[PDB]
Amino acid sequence: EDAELLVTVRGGRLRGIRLKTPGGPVSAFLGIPFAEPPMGPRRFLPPEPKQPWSGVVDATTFQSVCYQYVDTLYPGFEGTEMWNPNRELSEDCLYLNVWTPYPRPTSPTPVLVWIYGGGFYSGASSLDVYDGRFLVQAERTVLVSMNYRVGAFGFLALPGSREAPGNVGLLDQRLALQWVQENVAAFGGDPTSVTLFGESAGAASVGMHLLSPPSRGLFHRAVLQSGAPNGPWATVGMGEARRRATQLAHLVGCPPGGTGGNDTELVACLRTRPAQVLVNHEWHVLPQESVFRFSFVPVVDGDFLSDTPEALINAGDFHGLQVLVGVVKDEGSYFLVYGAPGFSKDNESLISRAEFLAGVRVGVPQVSDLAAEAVVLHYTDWLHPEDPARLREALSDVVGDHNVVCPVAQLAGRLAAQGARVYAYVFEHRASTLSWPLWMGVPHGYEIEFIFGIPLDPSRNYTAEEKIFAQRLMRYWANFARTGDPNEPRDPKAPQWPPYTAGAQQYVSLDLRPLEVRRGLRAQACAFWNRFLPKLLSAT
Amino acid sequence: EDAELLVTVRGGRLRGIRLKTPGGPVSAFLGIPFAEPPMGPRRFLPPEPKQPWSGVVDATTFQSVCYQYVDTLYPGFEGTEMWNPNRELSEDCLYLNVWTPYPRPTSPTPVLVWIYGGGFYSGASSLDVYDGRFLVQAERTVLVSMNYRVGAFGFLALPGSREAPGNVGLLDQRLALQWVQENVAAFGGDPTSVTLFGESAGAASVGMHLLSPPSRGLFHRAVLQSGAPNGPWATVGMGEARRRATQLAHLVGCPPGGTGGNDTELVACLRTRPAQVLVNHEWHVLPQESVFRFSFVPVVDGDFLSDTPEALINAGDFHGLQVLVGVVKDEGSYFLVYGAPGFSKDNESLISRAEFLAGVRVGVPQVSDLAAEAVVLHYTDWLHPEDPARLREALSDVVGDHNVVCPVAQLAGRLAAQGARVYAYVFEHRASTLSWPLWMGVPHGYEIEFIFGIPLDPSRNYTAEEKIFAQRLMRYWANFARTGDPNEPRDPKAPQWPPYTAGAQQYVSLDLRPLEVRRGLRAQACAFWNRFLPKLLSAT
Repeated sequence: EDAELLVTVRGGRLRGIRLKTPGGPVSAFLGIPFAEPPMGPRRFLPPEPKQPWSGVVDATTFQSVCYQYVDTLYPGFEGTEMWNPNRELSEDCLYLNVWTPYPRPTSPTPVLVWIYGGGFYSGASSLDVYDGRFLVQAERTVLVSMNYRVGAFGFLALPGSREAPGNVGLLDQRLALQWVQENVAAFGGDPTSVTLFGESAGAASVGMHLLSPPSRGLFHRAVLQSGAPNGPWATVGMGEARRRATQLAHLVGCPPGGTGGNDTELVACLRTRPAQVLVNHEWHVLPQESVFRFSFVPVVDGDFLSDTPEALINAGDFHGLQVLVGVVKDEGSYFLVYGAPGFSKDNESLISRAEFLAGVRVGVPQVSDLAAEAVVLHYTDWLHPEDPARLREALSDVVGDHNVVCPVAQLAGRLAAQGARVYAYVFEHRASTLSWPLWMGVPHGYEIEFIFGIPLDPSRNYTAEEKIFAQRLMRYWANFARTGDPNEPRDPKAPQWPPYTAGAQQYVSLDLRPLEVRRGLRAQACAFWNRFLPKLLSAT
Repeated sequence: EDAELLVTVRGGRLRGIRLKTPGGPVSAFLGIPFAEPPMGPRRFLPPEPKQPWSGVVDATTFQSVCYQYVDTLYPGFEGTEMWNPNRELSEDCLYLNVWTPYPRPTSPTPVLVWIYGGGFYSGASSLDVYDGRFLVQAERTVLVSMNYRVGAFGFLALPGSREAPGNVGLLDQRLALQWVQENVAAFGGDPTSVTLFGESAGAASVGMHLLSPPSRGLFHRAVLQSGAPNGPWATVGMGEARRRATQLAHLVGCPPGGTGGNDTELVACLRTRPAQVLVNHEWHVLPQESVFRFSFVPVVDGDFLSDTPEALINAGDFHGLQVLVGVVKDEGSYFLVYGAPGFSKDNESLISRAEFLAGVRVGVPQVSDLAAEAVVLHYTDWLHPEDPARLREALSDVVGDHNVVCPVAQLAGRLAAQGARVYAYVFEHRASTLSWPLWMGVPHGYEIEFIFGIPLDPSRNYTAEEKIFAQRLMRYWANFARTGDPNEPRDPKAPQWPPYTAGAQQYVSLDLRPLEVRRGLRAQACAFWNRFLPKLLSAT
């Protein structure tokens, strides 16, 4: 009997499971409840801590996935199914997971805390590409990942009201961070050295935790992969969130024909509906045809976010903070097959000029016709204004710069110029096993498999060079978690990773080749989005 | 006495002069009167043809320069004084010059007609850099150049009135073209093969002759060097021309307070003032501080130009017309010394960003603050937004693209797409004897000395390679005058000069190296000026 799989936390006792890697075993505790199940009258409410339990809670498998929309555009396609839920759906989903090395560390070890992405409408900590066994084995750190409510269950907001305040999905993450402070020591983890890291909407979530005072004291470092809280998709206005919540209520029959519709009666009717019924009308709430836009996202209300993200990033002091940020080479290509005209994952997507001009209105929704003309001016090769391949890459740049690269570059510069030590990267390796078409390049989200060391899985067809590459990245991420610096402390031989400053703006390319230093995170294109376009929309 | 220096034209007999070149003599007839002297009651009026004369008019020296402002900002400086008048000033200045080879051609020979530039406020056919002896000797063509009224005497306009209709300086050029049609055969020239060519305001003039029906039948080909009729400086509206004419009248005491009033009393008062008094107030009528803006330019009256140059270029059939067009490498650097803050010809002009932002308002006058922001966005390197050297070259590009390169590229593409055969160039050689500072590169107007073969002058200190380079350019310009094609009619050894098309946008670089084909006349920058900025100004 291995006594390392039994651990006591503040709520009770747990039984973990041993997971095998080619380099040795790892102890895992999957499905630890950290909150009371937010069901019935608890729907749309902030989480409450899980009351203590008797006996031994089994923590050998992942728990249920939070209720969410399931992508069915390409049945059986690995590129989409890998993000779909792999456990049954349930509102009883507030469970976290802890990986710890074997043998358990005797000295306190820095903690990595993963927040999955998924546009705040989908995602789960149980996905195969978030398997923390290879990161924990190779770098002997403690990895924690949690589930948080997505969609309407996590971000439906009737602002100012008490029954649907909004941002409860972000509060689920905060409660999981408080849980790590109180219990990660029992697994050998250092609660004075926890490093948040997430991708897409998870990276946005990590950003909102920097900008929220009650969350800032629960972590010490931050990693933002292909996402930022200031993105045009990561937050929504007060009145718009109320319109979307009311529109979802109408689509499911709330309020009933004849009764009033104040905030109390609306949520009460919403709580009587089956969870799947709410999911089935989530996308019928967005105001127009678009890509990279999601129905229920964090709302700027004055509570969790005292002001807009952009305002708090500008007026914030970030001394004593180290941040690692980055993007993939082709941030926008993944989203074009989800609404842009002429695009298909099963052909070359050689769009026409008319389709490019229409796609700009889909990729940049809710802007004046003059604002669209400015986007077309900046993203057109006027020597080849009709070349389909160049137009395909241009619209991908339009969506990627507008939604990811430029919001991230703005955040990285403001952080470095106001106290924080920032490191920036651009992930440029396309996995040899990638199932998306070749023209998509390195799409949004396909650096995660290499961060988590998935190529080490012997049941996969990764190349030997990708195995070495995955170990390089895991050392980078673990070094930043330990020391706040991705560079090797005992090594001037390896190529060095310079910090990112507001002036020099240095970043490194992450690929099979050694580290290469570059300057400018798409500086020319991001000046249009971050500096000029707001001045244009003000004069409308 | 040489029988070749005696020539009879329709108005009377002339006596020419023999000019020496290192390769042989040339017959020149300098100072032929082609119009009645526009003095007294004829000031501001269209020219009348020169009445026939008895006896032999002496045509052995250049005649008087038309009244114009004299640049004095750098006394003794060769760079500025080479454009200043080199004959005495007089309103009696409507004279032309004819160069012809020795011996006089027995078969009709193609004719080149030069129109000097100078912002429609200065210039003269007698300048040393317009000496046609080397071009006529090397290529055995006939060269004609005329004087036309500049400043208020050529372009003061009270539109609609009979006393000052405007554009009389352009009519001066047209009358000289009618003279060439009627008399160039007496010098051995072919009136069916007349090729206009001019620089700056001369190139703009050549463009306005393409767009004026009464002038189109007087020539067959056109060359536009660093200028176009659609430039922001080449024309003014009727209301603005009336305001400038009235302010000039006020500055010289017209009308005498208090008499008024209408156009007849105003022009009559203007005719009584000495010509120098009018010249001394020419610059004090410009609406704001600026560079590359001139007080009295061609007006869009409705007579000479039935519509704006831009409208006529778009709605024009140019089939059966060959056009040579081009610019110099640094079109804007010359003008920054004349008003842009922080600039001086006697230092490095390493301006600050504050000076760059202010200089944008001088280089792009009369635009909204939002328009200036768009200019700053396009012309700032956001990796080095404050580097003085990059800012200096950026503002030069702002002035050059806005005033020359983009107006020329707009005209060239619409000409080729509407029937005209077009050839484009970019002059990239800086003369070894250039007196302007190094940071100016190849400034506005410093390809002229190579077109006219000035390096062949033994009294100058040009290099041996510049002499060969000058002969190459003279063959290019003459081949286009003879055949409409700058390429050698048979020689395949020399690299080919492809026509400029609206799609391929091919041009060649003219320098000491052989011809190099390139694509796009600053395509990205000119899409901002020609496509986006007009749409920005409609929505103020």
